[PDB]
Amino acid sequence: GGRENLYFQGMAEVLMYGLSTCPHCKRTLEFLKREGVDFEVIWIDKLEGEERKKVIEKVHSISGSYSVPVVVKGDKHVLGYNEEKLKELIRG
Ligand SMILES: [Mg+2]
Ligand SMILES: [Mg+2]
Repeated sequence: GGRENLYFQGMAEVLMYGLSTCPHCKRTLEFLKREGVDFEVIWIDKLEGEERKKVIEKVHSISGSYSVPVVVKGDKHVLGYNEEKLKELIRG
Protein backbone atom coordinates (compact mmCIF):
# COMPACT_ATOMS: atom_id res chain seq x y z
CA GLY A 1 0.00 0.00 0.00
CA GLY A 2 0.09 1.75 -2.28
CA ARG A 3 -3.06 3.57 -1.29
CA GLU A 4 -4.88 6.85 -0.92
CA ASN A 5 -7.81 8.26 0.94
CA LEU A 6 -11.08 8.76 -1.05
CA TYR A 7 -11.84 12.07 0.66
CA PHE A 8 -8.42 13.45 0.00
CA GLN A 9 -9.20 12.73 -3.66
CA GLY A 10 -12.40 14.82 -3.84
CA MET A 11 -15.07 12.25 -3.02
CA ALA A 12 -16.65 14.23 -0.08
CA GLU A 13 -19.46 16.68 -0.97
CA VAL A 14 -17.98 18.94 1.70
CA LEU A 15 -14.41 18.65 3.02
CA MET A 16 -12.65 20.56 5.76
CA TYR A 17 -8.89 20.76 6.24
CA GLY A 18 -7.69 21.94 9.64
CA LEU A 19 -5.73 21.39 12.81
CA SER A 20 -7.48 19.85 15.80
CA THR A 21 -5.76 22.37 18.09
CA CYS A 22 -6.77 25.47 16.17
CA PRO A 23 -9.71 27.52 17.54
CA HIS A 24 -10.74 28.79 14.08
CA CYS A 25 -10.84 25.20 12.89
CA LYS A 26 -12.85 24.17 15.97
CA ARG A 27 -15.41 26.92 15.26
CA THR A 28 -15.66 25.87 11.60
CA LEU A 29 -16.18 22.21 12.60
CA GLU A 30 -19.03 23.23 14.92
CA PHE A 31 -20.52 25.31 12.10
CA LEU A 32 -20.53 22.32 9.77
CA LYS A 33 -22.00 20.08 12.45
CA ARG A 34 -24.82 22.50 13.12
CA GLU A 35 -25.44 22.95 9.38
CA GLY A 36 -26.46 19.33 9.07
CA VAL A 37 -24.52 18.68 5.84
CA ASP A 38 -22.56 15.44 5.29
CA PHE A 39 -18.96 16.55 5.57
CA GLU A 40 -15.55 15.11 6.19
CA VAL A 41 -12.57 16.59 8.12
CA ILE A 42 -8.84 16.03 7.72
CA TRP A 43 -6.79 16.99 10.78
CA ILE A 44 -3.36 17.72 9.38
CA ASP A 45 -1.87 17.50 12.84
CA LYS A 46 -2.91 13.82 13.07
CA LEU A 47 -0.83 13.12 9.93
CA GLU A 48 2.96 12.70 9.88
CA GLY A 49 5.81 12.88 7.41
CA GLU A 50 5.01 12.58 3.70
CA GLU A 51 1.30 12.01 4.28
CA ARG A 52 1.21 15.38 6.16
CA LYS A 53 3.30 17.10 3.44
CA LYS A 54 0.95 15.82 0.76
CA VAL A 55 -2.15 17.20 2.53
CA ILE A 56 -0.38 20.51 3.15
CA GLU A 57 0.40 20.82 -0.56
CA LYS A 58 -3.22 19.94 -1.32
CA VAL A 59 -4.56 22.69 0.95
CA HIS A 60 -2.19 25.10 -0.89
CA SER A 61 -3.42 23.93 -4.25
CA ILE A 62 -7.01 24.80 -3.17
CA SER A 63 -6.57 28.18 -1.29
CA GLY A 64 -3.17 29.44 -2.53
CA SER A 65 -2.14 29.69 1.10
CA TYR A 66 -0.65 27.54 3.84
CA SER A 67 -3.44 28.53 6.25
CA VAL A 68 -6.44 26.74 7.69
CA PRO A 69 -9.35 26.16 8.05
CA VAL A 70 -10.17 25.48 4.41
CA VAL A 71 -13.61 24.18 3.49
CA VAL A 72 -14.09 22.88 -0.03
CA LYS A 73 -17.32 22.15 -1.91
CA GLY A 74 -16.96 21.27 -5.62
CA ASP A 75 -14.73 23.93 -7.20
CA LYS A 76 -15.35 26.54 -4.50
CA HIS A 77 -13.70 27.02 -1.13
CA VAL A 78 -13.64 29.24 1.95
CA LEU A 79 -10.36 29.98 3.70
CA GLY A 80 -10.90 30.88 7.35
CA TYR A 81 -13.84 30.89 9.73
CA ASN A 82 -16.36 33.27 8.24
CA GLU A 83 -19.95 32.36 8.86
CA GLU A 84 -21.48 34.32 6.02
CA LYS A 85 -19.04 32.84 3.48
CA LEU A 86 -19.49 29.33 4.85
CA LYS A 87 -23.33 29.59 4.67
CA GLU A 88 -23.01 30.83 1.07
CA LEU A 89 -20.61 27.97 0.18
CA ILE A 90 -22.83 25.24 1.71
CA ARG A 91 -26.25 26.63 0.77
CA GLY A 92 -25.72 28.58 -2.46
MG1 LIG B 1 -14.60 30.17 -4.08
MG1 LIG C 1 -12.51 32.73 1.23
